[PDB]
Amino acid sequence: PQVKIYGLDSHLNPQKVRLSEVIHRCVVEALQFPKNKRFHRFFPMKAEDMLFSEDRSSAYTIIEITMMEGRSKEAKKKLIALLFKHIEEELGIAGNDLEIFIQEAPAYHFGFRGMGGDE
Amino acid sequence: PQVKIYGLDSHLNPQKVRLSEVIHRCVVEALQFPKNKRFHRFFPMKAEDMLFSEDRSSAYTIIEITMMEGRSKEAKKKLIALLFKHIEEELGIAGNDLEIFIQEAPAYHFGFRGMGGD
Amino acid sequence: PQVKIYGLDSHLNPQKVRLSEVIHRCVVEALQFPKNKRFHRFFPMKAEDMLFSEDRSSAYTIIEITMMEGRSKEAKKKLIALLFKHIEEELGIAGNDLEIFIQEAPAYHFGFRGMGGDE
Repeated sequence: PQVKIYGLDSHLNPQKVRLSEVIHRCVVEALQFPKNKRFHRFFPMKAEDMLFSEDRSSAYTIIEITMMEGRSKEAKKKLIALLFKHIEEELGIAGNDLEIFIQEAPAYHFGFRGMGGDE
Repeated sequence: PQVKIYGLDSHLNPQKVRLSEVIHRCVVEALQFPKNKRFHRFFPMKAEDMLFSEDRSSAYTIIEITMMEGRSKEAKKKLIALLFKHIEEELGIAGNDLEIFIQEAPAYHFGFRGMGGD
Repeated sequence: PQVKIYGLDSHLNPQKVRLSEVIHRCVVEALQFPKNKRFHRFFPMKAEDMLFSEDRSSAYTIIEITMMEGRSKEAKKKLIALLFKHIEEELGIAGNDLEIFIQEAPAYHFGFRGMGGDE
């Protein structure tokens, strides 16, 4: 699981370290993924650059998760639900201000540790 | 849909307010999406960081669109053609200098407004 | 193909001209692409913004490749292998510090040069 997090710089920079902890804790609980392998990329953006609907507040945050094919529908749905529940409880970002997107690809589309993902 | 737009800072920064309006106009027109749900992220790059082929002018722009699976092939194809037509017309960006990429995923791959995309 | 390259600023900025060369060489070799058609976007990142596991070093680099569907698995695996080999030889980025991700979509999901990708 590679995670990219996008948000307005003034709201996201003060929450970065905590948001990262909460995200990884959810990933580990929902997907049983090693505690060690936190791979997060944060993109604090200016207001001119990150545009969203009038409906949302300045706390509007996008979380993009990429991972190898093969986890169950149940496990992904649980990841989403955990992230909404703990990010609101722990960081105060309401459900309306939070967007989550999971992307998959076959194992041989990945490379790491010197070899293909299908090995 | 979620839209990300990449281009050279010096070309993209003066055009971004009107590029965003035009992109959304095409999204509304081809996908019957609500006029209110405009979700755009711009990424003006330094010239050292965006490298393209000599076949492209400094206007070269990349538009990446992510949406839930389910739309027809014909609607997605309409969205592409409309974006080419109207960005040419409204902004002067020729078709050779514009690249568009659509990405889909199942609905349960999305979370928004506190519930999954289902 | 479209290529995005992420890495910590202190490592990526000095190396991105050579890394762009080496990447393009491997793409042309594994996919018989033209020697033109190099499309590369670099994202030199702050270490507060690109977090990775403790066993990785500051040379940790992510290469994201977007391409039209239709290439064989053998060609995509060759591309992965060539990138691990030539980037390690040319820039000294060890296999554990290099991560590669290919993403595909139907040809009609693309536009370039004013036409749809399936035209």
